[PDB]
Order: sequence, then structure tokens, then C-alpha cells
Amino acid sequence: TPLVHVASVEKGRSYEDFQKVYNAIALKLREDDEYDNAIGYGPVLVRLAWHTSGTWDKHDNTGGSYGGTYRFKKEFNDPSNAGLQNGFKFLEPIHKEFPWISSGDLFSLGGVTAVQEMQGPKIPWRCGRVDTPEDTTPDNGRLPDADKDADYVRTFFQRLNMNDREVVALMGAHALGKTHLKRSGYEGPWGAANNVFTNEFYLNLLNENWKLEKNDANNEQWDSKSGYMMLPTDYSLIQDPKYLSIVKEYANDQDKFFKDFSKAFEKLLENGITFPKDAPSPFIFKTLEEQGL
Ligand code: HEM
Ligand SMILES: COc1ccccc1O
Ligand SMILES: COc1ccccc1O
Repeated sequence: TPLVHVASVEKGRSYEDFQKVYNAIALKLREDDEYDNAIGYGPVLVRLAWHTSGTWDKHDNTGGSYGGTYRFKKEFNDPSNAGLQNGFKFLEPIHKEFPWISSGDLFSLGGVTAVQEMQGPKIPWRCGRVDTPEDTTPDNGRLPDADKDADYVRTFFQRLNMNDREVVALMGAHALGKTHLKRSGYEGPWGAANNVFTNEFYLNLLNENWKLEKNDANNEQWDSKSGYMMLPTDYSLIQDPKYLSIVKEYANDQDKFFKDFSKAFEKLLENGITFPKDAPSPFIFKTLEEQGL
């Protein structure tokens, strides 16, 4: 008997309230611009949204974004979550200013805000995640290993109810940020921009000259002469013929990648949540730039 998690709108809140939270996150992203050699907190916030959602299991509705369970020791100490404390620390003053927003709503909204502020697609977002108790925290080990092949990636993502297109689209988030040796045992950025959301991940996969090397942690990763890297799981997207077709598609159509990423990312963030028939429609937040702020 899977759990049922029903979205419940924070009492009396509407679009304007959530746009204010978005704005606070966005303003702080602009302000705190030295973090991680001037990449800023955008990428780590996207990773935090993904890891807080990616614990979901479709079979029994355990894990997922709803409960905001990353706030609990077992989950924030997950080896898979190493470094995400930076995203959590970033969000702390946001939580303090807006203590009415649920933890799940805040983690997921952090990811949406980061993507949009980094010039990515609009990501419609729905409120109503409700904090669940410590004993609802999923055990460690539900997040994916990076040292694996296409078969692993495909099978892994079936648990999150993602198909090939959704997987390939979601992986394009690797345009953002970088791997850090001390966090994950991998080192280097996937591309040049780091804090601009584009289809660069796919272009780099297809266009760079990759060499399978060992990093300083004795793990294999694919390295280019440009100083970029790909995880074995990234590289598997061009080894598998079905993934490869989709990589080529996104490398050659920026708009299509944006549309597909937006759908898959919202889906990821909403997995496991039952929205009542009379729940508000998804919100689409204006960027700071769109507001002249
Ligand atoms: C097979 C699936 C995936 C694997 C194995 C994987 C693995 C990793 C690893 C090892 C890192 C480096 C962590 C570090 O050293 O800081 C990383 C970073 C990152 N991941 Fe993925 N990931 C996967 C899918 C995703 C998805 C679906 C998203 C979001 C849509 C995502 C977003 C990010 C972002 C933005 C970073 C950079 C974080 C930063 O710069 O602080 N990843 N991932
Ligand atoms: C300076 O870093 C950022 C600014 C706005 C959005 C995301 C970032 O990483
Ligand atoms: C419950 O406190 C938090 C939740 C989500 C993000 C930052 C926080 O301080």
C-alpha cells in the first residue's frame, strides 16, 4: 500500500507570496557570487532539488520531494549528498525570512529559481509539499552511482518513472557547475559556462575529443583537451544507440531541449504528490530580469 501524499497549499498563500520567495532566492544568488570559484550557488541548488526529489520510489511512494526529509541527519549525511550542505546553508536565510514555506517547497523552488536565473527554461512549479517526520526519511543508497553504464542509467531511472527522452533531457543539467574530487571522487567541469543553462552538455559530448583517464581519486572519467570531463554515466549517453539519437537531437535544437527539460524537471519535482482537482494551477515565476529587479 503506497503512501498517499496530498498537496496542501500553505495557508492563505498565492502566486505573489511564492514570487517573493523566488525573488529572495534570486537576489541572494546574485549577491553570493564568490562561492565555488565564482560559479555561485545556482548549480548546487539544482543538484539539491534533484537529490531531494530523486530518492522517490514509484513502487511504494517512499522518498520524493514532498516530505522535505533532507533536513534530517540520515539524508543530509548521505554520502551521495556530499557538498549539498552548501545549498542548504544558502537556503537558511530564505527559510528564516519565509518560515511559512514548507521544506519540500523550498528545496524544489530553489532548483526552479536557479535554472531560471541562469537563463534556463521556465519551469512551472506547484506549491503544497508538507513536512513529514524524521522516520519518513528514506535510507541512503537511492541516488545513482556515476561509475556505471547505459543499462544501469536506464534501469535506475525506471524507478523515477523516467523514459529515455526524460533521462537524456534531465542529464543536460550537467551543463551546470562541476564535479569536486573531495565530494564525489570526480574532478572537473562538463563545460565552459558553469552558471549559464544551455545545451552545452550535449554539444560537448559530441564535439570534444574524449580520453578515458584516471583522476586523482583513482576513478575513471572521460577528459577532453579543453579541460572538460564526463562521468562514465554521462559518456554512456553516446555509447547507447537510443540515448545517442536523443543527445544529437538536443545538441541541434536548443528550444526542444529547453521544452523537454522543463517538463522532465517539473515531473521529477512533483513525483509522488497528489494534487487535488481544485489545487491552484502551476505557477510560472518571472525572473529578476523580467521584473526589472
Ligand atoms: C545517472 C544520473 C546522475 C549521476 C550518476 C550524477 C552524478 C553527479 C556527480 C558525481 C556530481 C558531482 C558532485 C560533486 O563532486 O560536486 C554531480 C553534480 C551535479 N549534478 Fe548530477 N548526476 C546525475 C543526474 C543529474 C540530474 C538528473 C540532475 C538535475 C536535473 C543533476 C544535476 C547536477 C548538477 C547541477 C551538478 C553540479 C553541482 C555543483 O556544481 O555543485 N545530475 N552529479
Ligand atoms: C553568480 O552566480 C550566480 C548568479 C545567478 C544565478 C546562479 C548563479 O550561480
Ligand atoms: C527547515 O529549515 C530549512 C528548510 C529548507 C531549507 C533551509 C532551511 O533552513
